[PDB]
Amino acid sequence: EKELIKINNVMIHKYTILYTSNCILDISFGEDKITCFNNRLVFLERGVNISVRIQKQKLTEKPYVAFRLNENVLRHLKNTLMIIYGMSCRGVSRKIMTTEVDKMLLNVLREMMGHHNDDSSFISALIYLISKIKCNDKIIESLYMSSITFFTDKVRGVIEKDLSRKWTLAIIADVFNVSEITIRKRLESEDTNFNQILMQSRMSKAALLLLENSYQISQISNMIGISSASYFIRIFNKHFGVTPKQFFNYFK
Amino acid sequence: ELIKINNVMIHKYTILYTSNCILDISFGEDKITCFNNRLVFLERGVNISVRIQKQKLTEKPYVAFRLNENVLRHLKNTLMIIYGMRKIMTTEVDKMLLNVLREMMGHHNDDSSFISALIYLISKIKCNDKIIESLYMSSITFFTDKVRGVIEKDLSRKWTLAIIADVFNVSEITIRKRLESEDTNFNQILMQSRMSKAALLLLENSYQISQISNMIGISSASYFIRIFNKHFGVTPKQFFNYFK
Repeated sequence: EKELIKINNVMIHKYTILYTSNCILDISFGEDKITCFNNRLVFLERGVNISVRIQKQKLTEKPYVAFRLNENVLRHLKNTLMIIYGMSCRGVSRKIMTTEVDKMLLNVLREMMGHHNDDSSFISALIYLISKIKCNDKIIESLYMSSITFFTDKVRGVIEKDLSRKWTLAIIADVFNVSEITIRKRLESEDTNFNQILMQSRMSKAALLLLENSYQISQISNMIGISSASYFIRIFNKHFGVTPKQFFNYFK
Repeated sequence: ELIKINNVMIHKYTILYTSNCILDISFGEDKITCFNNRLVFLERGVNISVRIQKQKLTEKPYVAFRLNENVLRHLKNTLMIIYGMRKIMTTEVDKMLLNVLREMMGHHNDDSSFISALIYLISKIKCNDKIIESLYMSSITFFTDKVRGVIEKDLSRKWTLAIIADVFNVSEITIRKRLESEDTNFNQILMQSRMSKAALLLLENSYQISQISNMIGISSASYFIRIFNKHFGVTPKQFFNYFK
C-alpha cells in the first residue's frame, strides 16, 4: 500500500473528535496548519473546511479513530456542559484543538467505541472525557458554535434524507415553499450554493459507504444518485484528490 | 475490627465503595451484604443498620460520597437530558470504576469535574435506571427538608415546637401535622439533625464532647453520650475508635 495520503475539500459536517491511533495528522485550515501526532486527541469544530495529510505509523491498520457527533448528541452535550460549566473572535486555535491522551482516557475512548447506538453511555463518557481535558474551555465554546443551526443545515438535512433523489434548486425551493431565487440568496448569505452542498453531501456519504462492509462503485454511485460508476470515480477523485479505490485502500 | 451501628438516617444521597470492609446492611428486616470491593447506592432519607467488618485495621472501612445541594440539582437537569423520560443498591467494581472512584476522591471542591466524573460512572452500571430513579426521588423537595434548614440556622439555639411556630409565623399544629402527613415528628428530625452534626463532628476534629454538646444545643455532656449510644448502638468513644 502507501503510508502517506492527502485529502482535500473536507467539510466537517458534524463535530468530530479524532484519536490518532496510528498516524500523524497535518491539517490545513485556510492559510493555517496544525499537527497531531500518535496517541492524541483532536477536536474539529463543525463546519470547518480543510485539507489533511495523513502519515500512517502501521500500514496494516487504520490511521485514526473517529467520533462523529450526530445533531441530537451534540445538542445534549452542549446544553449539559453549558449548565455544568458556562460561557466565559474564534479562529484556528478555537476550532481545531488537540490534547495528550493518558492511559485513563485511552480506555475511556475504547469504551466510547463500544457504544454504537448507546448514546446514553456515550454522552456520559464524553462529558467525563472533556472534564479531564485542559483548555476544555474552548472545547465547550467550540460546541456552542457547532450547535448553531444555519439555513444551509436546514437544506442539507432535507437533501440528505435521500441523496439518490434527483435534487434541483427548483425542487428545494418548493420544499421550503420559497422562490427559487430566495434559496440561492439564503445560501449565498451563508457563502455557498446548492449544487455545492449537494456535491459535499454526496461525496461525504460516498466516502462513508466505502468504509463499511463495503459495496461496489456502481452500487455506491447509484446510492448517491450518480449515473456512471466510471464517472463517479472522476468527480470523487477531483473532490478528494483521490479515487474511491485509493481511499478505501488507505482506510479499509 | 467489627462494629454494629443502628438507626443511621441519610440526609443527602450516599454511595459507598467497600474498599477495606465487608458490609452487612439491615434495611427493614432484610439484611444485605456487600463483599470487599463493592459499590453501594443509598437513597436519601433512608434509615438502616450496618455491621462493618474491616480487613486491614489501619484503613477506614470504606469510602463514602455524600452529595450536596448544587450537585444533585445539576444531576437532575443534566441526567434528565442524557437519559430523557429500589432504594439500596449494590454492584461490582472493575479497574475502570476503581480508578474513577480515585479521581472522584481527588475533586476536592471541584463541582464541574465531579459532577462529570459522576454522570459517567452512573452510566457504566447495569440497571442504573433504578439508580437514576433513586436520584429522581432524592431531588424532590419536602417539608421535613425545609424544617432541617431552619433548625440548622443554629442547632445550639433553644428550639421548641412553639419557637418554630414563631419562626414561620404559623401555628404549632401546622408544623407537626404537615410532618405527620409526611409520617414523621419534630423530635425525630431534631434527633437526627443533632445526631448528624454530632457523629460528623466526632470524626472531623478531636474536639471534646463538651464542645460538640454545646454545638448541637445539649446542656449536659452526660445527656449527649446516652442519646448517642441509644441511637447508634455504640458509644461516642468506640465510634471514633472505629472510623478514625
